Amino acid sequence: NAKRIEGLDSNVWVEFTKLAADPSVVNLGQGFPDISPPSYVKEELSKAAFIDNMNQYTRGFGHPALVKALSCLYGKIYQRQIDPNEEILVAVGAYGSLFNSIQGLVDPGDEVIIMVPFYDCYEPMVRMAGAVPVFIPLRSKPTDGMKWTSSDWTFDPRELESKFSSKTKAIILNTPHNPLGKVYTRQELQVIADLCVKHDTLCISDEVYEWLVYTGHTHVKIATLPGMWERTITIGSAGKTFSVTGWKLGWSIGPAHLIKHLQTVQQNSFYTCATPLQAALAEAFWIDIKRMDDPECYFNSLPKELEVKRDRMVRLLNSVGLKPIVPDGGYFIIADVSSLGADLSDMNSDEPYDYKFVKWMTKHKKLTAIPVSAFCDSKSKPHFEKLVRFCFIKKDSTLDAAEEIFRAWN
Amino acid sequence: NAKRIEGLDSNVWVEFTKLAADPSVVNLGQGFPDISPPSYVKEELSKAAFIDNMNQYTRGFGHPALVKALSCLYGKIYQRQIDPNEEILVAVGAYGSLFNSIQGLVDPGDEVIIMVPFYDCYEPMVRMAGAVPVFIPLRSKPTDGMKWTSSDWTFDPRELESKFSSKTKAIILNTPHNPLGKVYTRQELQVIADLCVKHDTLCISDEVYEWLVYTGHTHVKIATLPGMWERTITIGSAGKTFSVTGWKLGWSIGPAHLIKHLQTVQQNSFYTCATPLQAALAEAFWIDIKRMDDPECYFNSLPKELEVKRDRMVRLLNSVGLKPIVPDGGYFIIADVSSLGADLSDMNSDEPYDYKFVKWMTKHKKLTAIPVSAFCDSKSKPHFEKLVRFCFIKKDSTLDAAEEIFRAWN
Repeated sequence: NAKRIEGLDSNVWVEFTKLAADPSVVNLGQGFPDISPPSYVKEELSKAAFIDNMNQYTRGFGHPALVKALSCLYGKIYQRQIDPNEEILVAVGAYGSLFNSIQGLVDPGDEVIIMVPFYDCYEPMVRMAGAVPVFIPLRSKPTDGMKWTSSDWTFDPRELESKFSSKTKAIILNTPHNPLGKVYTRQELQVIADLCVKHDTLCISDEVYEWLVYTGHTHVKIATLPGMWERTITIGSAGKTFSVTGWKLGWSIGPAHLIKHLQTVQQNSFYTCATPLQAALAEAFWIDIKRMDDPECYFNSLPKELEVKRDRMVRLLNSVGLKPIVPDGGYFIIADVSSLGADLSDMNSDEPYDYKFVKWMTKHKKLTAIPVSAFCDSKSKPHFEKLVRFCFIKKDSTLDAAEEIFRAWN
Repeated sequence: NAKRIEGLDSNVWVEFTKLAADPSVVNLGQGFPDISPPSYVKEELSKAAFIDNMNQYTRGFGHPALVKALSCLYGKIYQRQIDPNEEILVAVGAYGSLFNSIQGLVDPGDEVIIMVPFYDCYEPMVRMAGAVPVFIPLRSKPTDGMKWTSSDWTFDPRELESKFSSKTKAIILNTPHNPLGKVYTRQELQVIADLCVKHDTLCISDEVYEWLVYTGHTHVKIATLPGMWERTITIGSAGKTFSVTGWKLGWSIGPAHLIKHLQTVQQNSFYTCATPLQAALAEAFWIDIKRMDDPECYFNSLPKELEVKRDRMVRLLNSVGLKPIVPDGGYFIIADVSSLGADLSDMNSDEPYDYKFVKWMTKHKKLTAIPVSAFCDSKSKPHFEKLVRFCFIKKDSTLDAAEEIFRAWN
């Protein structure tokens, strides 16, 4: 195997799917919606499938109708003109976008800052570019009194400074955050922008859950903050925008001198994406660009729908003294499990507690989730290993089944 | 802009798509079927669209139905039990497969051998892995007196042998060849396997047009030669197979200890591929696999529709003094251009003769084509720049419109 990939062959995120394969279990694990996508997203596929051209190659950098749509959606959010051809790159997921960003922008020996826990591909994505990932964790503050929330987690600004050096090339920001659910604040974003400008680094901002933010919170885009347009790549996703995780396209959006470089990675990698998916996506974005101010719009209705289910899931969790972190955004909830009956002394690896715990819960209670340590670097895992992550972008009947389970815990 | 991508951002093909700016030209340049896809290919895409589960994530290394069908198709071909999870990987086109193969197997400073002219990604992919492309031209043999054909082009075994050394990681082999349309012979495939075996190198084999062989030729897979299974990666295409160029789905078939490395690249790049494209393809495949021996099998009915379009195209090319090279396979025809009017004083700013001619024929005849020099290392262009590539996977209307142009060529 070539050197750029030594020790990056880690899938336990296969195991977590072995686990869940047994069909009398309730899968609250991987981030797999089981609600219907919006009809008209399905309709538009079918319609693109019957148009010959749409089954043939389109533009490398993104189907013109898709980037036209994007440029006008994000145009509105940025409060500024976004240039469909030079400032957008369409890629294979947000996943490929992160890859474009890092591969196009990051060199052997460079430092990339990663806030722990992270979406798990950041790390390995950095090591493959031959760069040094540099970790700093989220830490929790005292509560309000009532609930534990996503907002109760933050970073220490001074600790953050201390991470930047002449070697820092970039920092990777994920907001809404996976797995926390944290929606960053304008104060929290301005500490990070301060340092990127102060230090002339980039920022890769992974905002695929931009629409999924709940009440009391707001998505702010660090790329809109003074000095950051020039230095930010902001990445979005079809899959999370429209609950069609299987469509795998996403977008990078930022300046031409940066999206230049992303563009060359894509050109020399896979070249182009699928045409019908993009054609149909572009229609969906249109269907939904035009009603932004209505609640019929998917950008509004979805998060309204998911908030109810978030709340139903905290309660469920609470009802066994799993200790939930009410998230501000996205569609995962994390729960401390330690106050339950530590039950695992007779499982005899040295996997972290949460792997062992999630295994136990899978065996005994018939529910799976994701151990938070999966989202952590190795020196980081012990500070996170009583934490376990559940996903709620599910249909009632699934939350029903899980309701069934939690009721009969003891 | 990362060192890995230093100058790798030239896309001469943006400029070509400029010439295929209508103003009403018959566009014979780029591999862009404008026949319709098979009707059931389209049918299954929509069926898929309406199933909710086929819009969500699937096996990262390949939709399971799909790797099942690949395994059963290619096991029929290889004469062997091919393991659908460990010997296949589904990637974003052949294009992504090559990328996988190179990134996951080639190190900085390895040498990779490439046949000129070559599908034009080969060079930048190798260069992006920091390896050194080593080139060796295809050369003409005396013709049989009657016609120029792709098999009048071959390699010198002794020249090839001398390109191997101890830095050679691999040779990239493409058959049927793009752009010659050459179907490598057993004898030629044998010389490569000898050198691979004796030198312990890999062969990455690009066989996307593998079903497009015309009368008097068979596709033989080097991976099936004694000793080549263990050293070969062999790549196929949904785009080329089903005439759906915009679906960008390809696959690598080969031994576990090689696939795992491609799997690793794929897992740290794009991860999973569109569920719905892959659901539908699987069913496209099953449909054709059950009629392999029948003339309705798309695998049989396509080459045969095409041979006729080819022979139509040779006539037309001859009609007009463009000396064509009848291809044994694939759907491009190359034509020697040298002996018309040379006619190009408007220009000769000396970028390559073929480019100037393609520009001319666009302006004055409203036919576009692709200058073969564009598939050549810089040191090779002079040997190939009177050569021009035309595409013939075209509907009758389109070839019709081509007749009117050659017919009027005079």
